Order: sequence, then structure tokens, then C-alpha cells
Amino acid sequence: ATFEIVNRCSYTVWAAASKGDAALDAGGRQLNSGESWTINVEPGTKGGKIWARTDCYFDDSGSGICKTGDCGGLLRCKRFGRPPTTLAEFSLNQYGKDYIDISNIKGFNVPMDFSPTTRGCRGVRCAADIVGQCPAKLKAPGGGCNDACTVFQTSEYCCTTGKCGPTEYSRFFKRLCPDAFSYVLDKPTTVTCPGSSNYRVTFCPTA
Repeated sequence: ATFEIVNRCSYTVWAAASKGDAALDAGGRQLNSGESWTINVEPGTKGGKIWARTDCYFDDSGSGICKTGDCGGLLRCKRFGRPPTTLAEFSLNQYGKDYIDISNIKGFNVPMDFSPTTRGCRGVRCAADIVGQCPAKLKAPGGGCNDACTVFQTSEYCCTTGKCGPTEYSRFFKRLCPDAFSYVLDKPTTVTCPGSSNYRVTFCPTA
């Protein structure tokens, strides 16, 4: 399948795409403002993620640091990213359908549209100034708005036991982005698409 990753923001991002234990395609790439990067993801992938990283440095070989979303210091992510990271999430060709979501469960850093480029299903977006509003205790020095599980490590915020409810903080993300997951047991805002759809991830969409 095809993912076209478009930086519509006015600042450079370093896009990332991983499943957790391996890169997807090249695993990451600088995107200056306006730059598009199309990747290939295998049918049937489960639990894929696409995110932005901000304020990175990488040297000639590719090792470095980013202030949000860092994946073990690699330009080319083979693992997931340090919060706060807004997340595009997907598992493809499940049993005849792909399923797409955007998640604020690791926080928010960059506004995002995740829309299908082929018919049948609707996209999802979170574009609100979450970082401009972000509750004071959830702010990340380095940039972004952390989730409460990251800042406080409690069973309730982290839904450790498989039981939890919404919180003042989950609800701060759900007031600003009802279509994105705001905590682990949120009512799902997942989208079911035909198997083998293609997609566009747009950062800063409304930019």
C-alpha cells in the first residue's frame, strides 16, 4: 500500500514510520515545508504508526536526537517514538478491511490529517492548538503536550489493569479533537476502510 506523507507545516519535520520492531519503508525522512514522501507498506501490516518529530539533529550516518518523537536516536526509525507524539495508526487487510485512527494517547505534537486516497471511507483529523492550550503540568519542555500516563505513571491514567475512566486530562484532548483517541479505553473513533486502501498523512493541514 501507499502512504504519501505531506509536511504542510511552516517548520521542518522528520517523519517516522514504524511497527514497533522494524522500520516501514526507509523508517524516516527530513521533510522541509511543503515536501511529500511516498512509502510503501506491506498489505496485512498490523499496528503501524506514522508520526512527526521536531527539532532534530542527525549526523552524516544518521544518528542524533529530536526534541519530540525520538526513536532511539535514529533518523531511520525502526522503533516507536518518545512522547509527545501525535499518532497516525493503522492495521491493514484485516480479514477484508484496513482500520485507521489518530491517537493523542501519547500526547500531541503536530496537527494531523490522516485521509484515505482511494473511495469508501472518511479520514480523521486533529488540528486544534493543543500545545497552545495544553494544561500547565502536561507541557513538554522540548515541545508538545504530554499525555497524563507519561507525566504521572498511574494505573488510572495508564489504564494498566485494563480498567480506567476518562480524566480531566483525557477530556482536555477529547475537547479539542473528538475524532482522536484521548485515553486507552476511549470509545473507538477508528475508521474501517476497504482492504488495500491508500492514504495521505498531512501534517498541519490547515496551514
